[PDB]
Order: sequence, then structure tokens, then C-alpha cells
Amino acid sequence: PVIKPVIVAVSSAPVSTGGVIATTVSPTVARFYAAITAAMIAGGVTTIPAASFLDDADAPVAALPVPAANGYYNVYINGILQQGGLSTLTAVSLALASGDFVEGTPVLLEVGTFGGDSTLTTQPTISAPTITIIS
Amino acid sequence: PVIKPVIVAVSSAPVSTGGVIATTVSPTVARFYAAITAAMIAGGVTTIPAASFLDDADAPVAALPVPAANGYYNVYINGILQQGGLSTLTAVSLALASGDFVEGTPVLLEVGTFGGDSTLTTQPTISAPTITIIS
Amino acid sequence: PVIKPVIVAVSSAPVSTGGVIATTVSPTVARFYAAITAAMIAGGVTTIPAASFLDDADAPVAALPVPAANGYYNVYINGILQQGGLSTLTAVSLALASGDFVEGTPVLLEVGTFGGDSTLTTQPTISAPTITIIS
Amino acid sequence: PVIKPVIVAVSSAPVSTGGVIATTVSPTVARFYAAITAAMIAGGVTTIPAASFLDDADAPVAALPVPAANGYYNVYINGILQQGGLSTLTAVSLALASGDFVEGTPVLLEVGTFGGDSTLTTQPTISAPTITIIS
Amino acid sequence: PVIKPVIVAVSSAPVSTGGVIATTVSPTVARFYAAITAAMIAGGVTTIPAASFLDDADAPVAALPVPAANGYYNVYINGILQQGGLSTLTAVSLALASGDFVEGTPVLLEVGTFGGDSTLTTQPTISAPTITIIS
Amino acid sequence: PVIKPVIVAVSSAPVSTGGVIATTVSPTVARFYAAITAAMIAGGVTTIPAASFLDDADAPVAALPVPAANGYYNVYINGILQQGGLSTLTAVSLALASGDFVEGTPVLLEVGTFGGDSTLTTQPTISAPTITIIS
Amino acid sequence: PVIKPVIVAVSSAPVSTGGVIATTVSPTVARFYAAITAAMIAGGVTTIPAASFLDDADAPVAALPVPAANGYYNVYINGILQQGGLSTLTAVSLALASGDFVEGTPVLLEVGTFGGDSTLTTQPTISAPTITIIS
Amino acid sequence: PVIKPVIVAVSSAPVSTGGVIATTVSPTVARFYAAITAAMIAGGVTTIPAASFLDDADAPVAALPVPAANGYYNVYINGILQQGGLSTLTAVSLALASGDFVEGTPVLLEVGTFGGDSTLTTQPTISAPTITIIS
Amino acid sequence: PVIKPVIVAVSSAPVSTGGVIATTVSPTVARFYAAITAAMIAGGVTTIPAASFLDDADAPVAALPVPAANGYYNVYINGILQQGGLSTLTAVSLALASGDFVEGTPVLLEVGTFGGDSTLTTQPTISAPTITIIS
Repeated sequence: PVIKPVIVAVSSAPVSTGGVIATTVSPTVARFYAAITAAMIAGGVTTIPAASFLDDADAPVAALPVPAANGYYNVYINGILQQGGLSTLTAVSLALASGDFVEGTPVLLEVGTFGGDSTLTTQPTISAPTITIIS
Repeated sequence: PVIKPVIVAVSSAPVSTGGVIATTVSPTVARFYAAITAAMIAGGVTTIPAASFLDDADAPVAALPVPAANGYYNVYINGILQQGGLSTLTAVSLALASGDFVEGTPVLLEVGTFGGDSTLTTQPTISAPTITIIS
Repeated sequence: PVIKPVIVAVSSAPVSTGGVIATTVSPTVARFYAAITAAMIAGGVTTIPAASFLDDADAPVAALPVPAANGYYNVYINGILQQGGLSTLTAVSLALASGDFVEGTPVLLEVGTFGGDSTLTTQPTISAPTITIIS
Repeated sequence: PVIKPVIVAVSSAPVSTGGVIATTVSPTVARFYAAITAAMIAGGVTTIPAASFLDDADAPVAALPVPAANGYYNVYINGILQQGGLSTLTAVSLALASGDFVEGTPVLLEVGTFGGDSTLTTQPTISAPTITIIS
Repeated sequence: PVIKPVIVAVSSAPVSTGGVIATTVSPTVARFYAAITAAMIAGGVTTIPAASFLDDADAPVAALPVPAANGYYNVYINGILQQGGLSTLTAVSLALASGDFVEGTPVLLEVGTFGGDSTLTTQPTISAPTITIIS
Repeated sequence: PVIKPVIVAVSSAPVSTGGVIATTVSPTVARFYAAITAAMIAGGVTTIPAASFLDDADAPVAALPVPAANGYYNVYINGILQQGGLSTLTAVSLALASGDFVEGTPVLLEVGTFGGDSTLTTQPTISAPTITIIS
Repeated sequence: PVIKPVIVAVSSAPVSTGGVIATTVSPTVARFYAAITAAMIAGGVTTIPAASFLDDADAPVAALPVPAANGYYNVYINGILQQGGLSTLTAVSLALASGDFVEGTPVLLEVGTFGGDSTLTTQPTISAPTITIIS
Repeated sequence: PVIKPVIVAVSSAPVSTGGVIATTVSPTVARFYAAITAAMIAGGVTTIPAASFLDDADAPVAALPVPAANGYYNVYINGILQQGGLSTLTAVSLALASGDFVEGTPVLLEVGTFGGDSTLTTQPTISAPTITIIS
Repeated sequence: PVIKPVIVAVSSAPVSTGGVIATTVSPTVARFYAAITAAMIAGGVTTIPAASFLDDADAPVAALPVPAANGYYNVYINGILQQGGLSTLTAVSLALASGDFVEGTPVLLEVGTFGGDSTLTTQPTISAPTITIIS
């Protein structure tokens, strides 16, 4: 017959204090060139294909990074900004309202993205709980 | 006369053991149009009312979202950016420092805003405290 | 001889719950002016110095804030965006790979930076541990 | 006719001298186990009958040896001596005062008895009497 | 002249046979309670003096029945017995070794006494003397 | 020729009356300390040998006063009595059945002995016998 | 005338010669018994009254043969032959000096008498006388 | 022829005077001793034979001189005279009535005889007779 | 010349008849007492001398009337008679055979004598003598 005292104890809920975090922002801007001609202006659905585009130095482009919910795109017609009414951008081409243009003019298109990163540097401090002993 | 043993105990303060967070950035860019003429030219400081503008898909404009300290605004005059010296944008007009323009140069306003959000993905783990029995 | 009962107790590991993070984004855009001339054009590698620039509200220029990993810059030639081929901007000048411009081409530079801060608003709640009594 | 002398004699009373007594003392201590759960705790009439008790070798008991005039008993609650207040032990149960605590704490009853035996080792010597002759 | 015969006689001391003694023993155990506080601890003669005790049921006690040569006493500290090292109980207090305790140690004292009574039941039998007649 | 009268006498057996007996009881309680560790605990026949003990005021001991037929002993495990199941104390050690517990674990032994002596205070009184003269 | 001679003669006186006489003595001893008790005993006149005797075998006696001048009496008290100082014997009783006695004592009296008879066996022889004439 | 006177005479009868006679008495007292035992007690005819004696100077006797007509005998039982009820001396033994005593009870027999002789001292004197002459 | 006749006569001795003798016996019994002690017991000649005797009515005596040939004496020791062995009376003391006695035993002596007288009451009758005349 082994006999031991019956003692129980409960613990409280500790409370955290403080905390410090740091953040970083990463921009990215892509530059694509266009050389629109009259071989595609048909009075409507004037869409320059995803293959008629140069790039940051010389290389031709194959597809366009359609702006997601974390970026913006701008369309330059003869170097003048145009509102997002005659500028619909897919991965295939750029919908330009209707065909009303001139002979070959420099059209520029600007696409930018944004990414963020953050981490917890100074970690919170936990208050010591309380212990009550029940006999 | 009930007699119980009297035992007390104390608890140490735990510590945190690392964590991680995720961050997203949501940009927004708004485009507004102008058809400035000599009707409201004044010379010197020039004012263009917030109502003589059209927006995006030719929608009329009432006022302008004055940029706070979370965004930037650009002022275009014939497609050539001009610095803040010529630009002062209130909610009713744009204070044009220059007073000599032409008969209908295309002026555009590029106003952008930024917003972000974050959440705790992997919550920190709490170390086990130490408790000592006092007789 | 003083005698006391021998009792030991071990604590568990608490668990954290919840957490809320609020973030802010602070974008800045700087605009620098230029007026190119055939004096600094040498049929290529036109290296327009960090002193032949205008600044914001006609203030003199000192140097160029080279874009770091948290910013972007655009190079304008007569108000037409040009890709990285014509743009390699150090703190003393701009690359301008080739020189074929005219007398007094209106050129200007935009440089942007991005910073953000965040704080912990709703600090996570810590679950209470468990206490076991060893006789 | 038969004639005989008439003589009468009287004796005195002898006197003792005392002896020596040897004594023995026989103690006996009985130990009974208990388990005071909340089964019969009623806050004032908390009383375990002579059935929820173990014995020296874990043998279930039948009744309790009521302390007579030649014995004593102590009531232990959690291994602490308790005074007469929490003790009204009878042949069927022990009447604890009120009780208030967790599932069965170690409760112990010690019941002691005392018996003694003695005998006369050296028996007292008797003094000789005196005889007087009356003629 | 009266003239009577002269006769003398002698007697022999008798012999005692047998005998038996019946014995009884009476135990008594007293229980006193203590309610130690910081008044006791002085690093010297750490005592509760006289009346700062409880008693068997409720009624406070005045003095202490010093253990004579026919009784025993035990010192209970938190339910753990202690030897003569910390027991010098006088009629005033309990002279413990030194003050190194806690706030609320459950302390109580047991004091025991013993008394015995015996009677002679079967009175010893006495043998008969021998009388010798001397002429 | 010397001639003397022939006389013989007989004596009865006296009977005595009662007596007085006075008794004393001498109890003795010995206390031996222990401090049991994992030195020889084997989950069975754990028996703390000989002088792995203390006595009264430190004073290391040699052996144990085996309880004879005129005494009693108790075994304390962390301040809780244990019955004969785990107590067959010899002159060497205990006879603990097993024991699974942290080191130290205050264990105390109480050994009690009882002795008594008595004297015959009031010696019995002897009644006077009867003498019969036979001529 | 007658004429006769005148002659006268005288005779002397004879003498006796001895003789023989024979004598006889007749003794007689009478025995009387007494059973004196406390029904009589007085201060100085203790005298067993006449008939308070028994004679020879069983027959009670009426009076006592007072000792004459030709006899003697002896008085036995408890066998011892007392002297005449304690004895004065008459017809009614015997004067036992004074009253100083004990419980009934065996006493008896002896009274003796003496008588003598004698006869003349041989008669004396007488001598012959002498005769002388006177002419 | 022879012639003689015829004269006759007669004599008277002389008378005698008194005389003197003297007597002597010769008493003899014989003493015999015995020790009566239980070898002859039969509740009657307890008769000690004529040889069961010791005589005066410890010289055992053969017979008993029974007093015929000039003697008296007394019987002694433990020194107390008895009477004719228990006394009848024949030539062989006594005539104890029944007898009851302890062995060797002192018993003595006294037997006496009386004899006397007398002589004639003074011879009687005879008177002178008277002589008368008858012529 | 004177002439006278010659006559001679002769007498005859007569004879005596008759005679009556009367006798008396005078008995005397002396009585002496002794209170002998151990002050003079010498072992062989323990004999009470002369005046160490109380006589009759307690009058002290001088010497002892030695038994002549006309008397007898009896020696009483503790009431029991004795014989010639412990008896020889001289004018000085007794002749007890040896000293083997007790303290203060009553020893009493009786001395008797016998004397008698007689007279010739009736005188003898003398016959008449015969006388013859011889002429």
C-alpha cells in the first residue's frame, strides 16, 4: 500500500507585452517598346500583338505581364498618356478602342509591379503567470 | 478546526521562439484629362477648375483627390513632365505657376495611391516556464 | 535538524492565439530637369554631368540619387520613355549610350523611392499552461 | 468417670513482612486506511462508515475498535494530526466535522490499546505467633 | 497458696502460599494546536509562548503540561515529526532550535500520559503453625 | 526416673485479609531520522541499511531497536503513516515493499517501549489462629 | 461345849509373768470428686456445697466425713497437692481460702480413717502363793 | 495305827490390778510406675499387665501386691486421682473402664500396707488370797 | 517350855482367764511446698536445702522431718508422683537424682507419721488356788 499526498495546482494565463516589426518594399518597372504601323489599323480592335514589342535593350517580346492586383500599367500614345478607356492589356495584345491613328509613331507601354517583405525583429515579452496551490 | 498544509509556488516568465509574417502591397493609379484653353487663362499663376476635367472613359470630373503622404501626383504639360515648381494641386483646381500656354495643349494629371496589409502566418511558440515548490 | 516535505512540479508549454498587423506605405517621387547641348554630346556615351541639371523649383543640382533596390527611375528624351538601353544612371551623370539628339532637347529624370513601417496593434493572447504535482 | 486436666491456650496475631511484585505492559497499535472521496462528503455530516476502509494488508474492515478507557486514537487528515473536533469515532463510522477538499486525500486512523499482567514473585514471610498457657 | 502447673509452649512461623494480582493501565493523549506567524521568527529562541495556542476543540489554552517521567511528547512541523533537536517544551513555550520557517506552517503538539491501578484479588493462603508443649 | 505429663496441642491455619498495591508506568519513545535517496532503490525490497540514518540531534546511529512484544513502531513516508504492509523493521533496515519517489523524501521512524514497576505498600493483616489443648 | 483347835493362816500375793498381745490395723481411704465451676465462685468463701460432689464410681454424696483425730484429708486442686492453708473442711463444705480460680478445674478430695483391734493371745502365768500357819 | 488330825482349808480367788501396754505402727508405701500405650486400648478392659511396669528403682516387677484388708491403693491417670470406677487391682493388671489418652501417659500406682506390734510392759499386780481354816 | 503343833501347808499356782485390749491410731501428715528454680540446678545434686520450703500456711520452715521407721514420704514433681530413685530425705535437703527440670516447676512434699496407744480395759480373772494341809 503506497500512500502519497493529494496536491493539485492551477496556472493563470500569461499576458504578452510589446513587439516591433520591420518592413521592406520592392518596386519593379518593366519597359516595352512598340512600333505600330498601318498594317494592323483596321478602324477598330487595333491590337498590337505580344510579338511586335522590343524590351529593355533589344530583345523581342513574346507575351505581356497583364497587371495583377498589385501593379499598374500605363499606355503612351505618341508619348502622351492615354486614360484606361482605350487601353486594355491582355497577354496577347493591347486593345486600343478603335482605329484612329497615323503612320508609324513611337508608342511606349509601362508596366510596374510591387512586392513587400517584413519580419519580426524585437519579439514580445511574456509576463510570468501565477500559481495557486490547492491542498 | 480544519488544518491544511501550506505550500506556495512561483512561476518564471517564458520567452518567445521566433516567428514570421507576410506582407502585400496594393498600388492604385488614376488618370485625369484636361482641355486647357485661353478662356480661363489669367497669366502668372493660372487656375484650372476641378470641373473642367474628364476622367478615364470620358466621365466628367468634380474634384481632385489631393495627394496625402501615401501617394504621388504627376503634372503633364504637352506630355513633358514639369516639376513641383509649376504644380500645386488643391481639391478645386491646379495652381499653374506658368502664365503662357497655347490654344489647347493636352495636359494630364497622374495621381497614384498606395496601400498595404499584413497578417501573422506562423505564430510564435512559447517556451515552458519553470516553477519551484516552497515548503 | 530542519525537515521539509519533498515536492516537485513541472509546467507545460503555453500556446499563443491571434495577432493583428497594420502597415503603411510611404512613396516619394523626385523630379530633376535637364537641357542637353552639343557641348557634352560626343557621338555616343553622352555623359551629361550631375552639375548640368536643374532641380524641382529651379534650385541648382548637386548629384543624382542612384536608384537602390527599393526604387525605380525613368529616363525621358523629349518626353518619350526610353528603355534601359539609353539609361545607366550613376551619381555623376547619365549613360545616354548613343548621341544623336538636337540642340536643346528637353530631357528630365524622375526618381522614386519606397519606404514603409508597421506596428503590432492587437497583441496575441497566450493560453494558460498546465501544472502537475509530483509527490 | 474419666478425669483430665483443664488447660486453655490463646494465640496472638502474626505480622507480615511484604514481598516483591513484577509487572508487564502490553501495547498494541492498530492502523486503518481510508479514502475520503466526495461520495459521502455532505458539508457537516461527512462520515465514512466501517466499510470504506482498508487494513494493514489491504483487507477490507468490518467495524472499528471504539477507544475504551484503556486506549487512544488519532485522526489524520492529509497526514496532519487533527484534534478532537474532527473525531467522533464509533463502532460503525467516524464523524468528521465538515470536510472540504478534492477527491480522496490520505486519511489514517491509529487505534492503540494497553494491557498489563503481573504476579507475586517473592511471597511475604509471616512472623511467628506467641502462645500463652492458661492453667 | 495458689500453686498451678507450669506449662510453656512455642510456635513456628507459618508459610504463605500462592497469590495473584490484577492490573489496569490508563493512557491519555492531549492535542494542542499552533498558528505560527512572523512573531515567532527571531533567529534565536523561536517560540509560541503559553496562550498563543488553540486547544482540543476551540477553547484557548494557558500553559503546557511539561512531559514528566511517565509520558512522551512529539513535535509536529508541517506534519513531519522532529526529534529532540527541536523539542525543549517547557510550561511556557516550545524552545525550537532556531528561526528558519515559513509564514503558515501547520504545527501542533501531542502530549501523552500514563497511569496504572492494580488490586489484590485472591488473597494468599497461610499454612498452619506447629505447637510444641514444654512440660 | 524422670516423669512428665503428656500434653499435645494443634493450631489452625490463619487467614489474611486484602492488601494494597501501587504501580507505575514508564513509557519511552525513540525517534530516528532518515534521508532516503536513489542509492539502493530498486522498485522492490528497498531497505535503507543500518546507519543510513540520523538520531535525535544528528548523532549517527548504529542499528535499530527491533520492536519487541512490549512496544510498537510506526513508519512515516513523507509525513503519512504506512501500515504493516511496508514495515517489517529488523535490526538492519526496513522492509519496504517498493517505493517510487524523488530523493530525500522525509522518512521517520518512531520506536516506543513501555516498562513498569510496583511495590506492596500496605501489607496484609494475619488473623489470629486457634489453639486446642489435648490432654 | 464343842472344843475346837484355834488355827489361822495367811497367804502372800502372787506375781505375774509376761504375756503376748497381737494387734491389727484397719486403714480406710474415701475418695470424693468435685467439678467446681463459675456458678459458685465468690470473693473469699469459695466452698463447694456438700452435694455438689460425686462419690466413687457415680453415686452423688450428701455430706463430708469431717476429719477426726484418727485420720487425715488431702486436697487436690488441678492435681497439685495443696496445703492446709487453702483447705478448711467441715460438714457442709470445704473452705477454699479465697476466690482466685479459673474455668472449671478438676478437683477431688481424699479422706482417710484408721482403726485398730487387738487381743490377748497368751495369758500371763501366775506364781504360786506362800502359806504359813499361825498356831 | 497312825493317827493324824483332820484339818482342811480353802482359798479365796485373788483379784488383779491394771497394767501398761505400748503399741507401734509400721507403715509401708510401695510405688509402681507404667506408661500406657495404644497397643492395649480397646474402649474397655484396658489392663496393663503385671510386667508392664518399672517399679521404684527401674527394676521391672512381676506381680502386684493387692491390698487385702490392711491397705489402700490409689490409681493415677496423668497425675489426677481417680476412684473405684476405674480402679480394681488384681494380681495381673488394673481394671480401666474404657481408657482414652496419648501414648505414654504418666500413670502411677501407690499401694500401702500397715502392720503393728505391741508388748506387755507392766505386769499386773495380784492381790493376796484369803485363807480360812476349817478344823 | 512352849509346845506347839507342827502343820505345813502348800499352795497351788492359779490360772488366769479373760482380758480385753482397746487400741487407737493417731495419723499425722506434714505438708511442705517448694518453688524450685534454675539458680541452683547443678546437674547431679540439684536438691532444695532446708529453709527453702514454704510450709502449710506459708510459714517458712527450718529443716525436714526425716522419715523414720514409722512413717512414709512422697515426692511430687509437677503433680506427678515419683519413686525411690528421686527420693531420699535428710535433715538438710532432698536427693533428686539429677538436674534435668524446667523453670519454677511446683515440687511438693508430704511427710506422714503414725503413733498409737492402748490400755487394758477389762482385767483378767484369776482362778482360786488349791491348798493342802500336811499334818
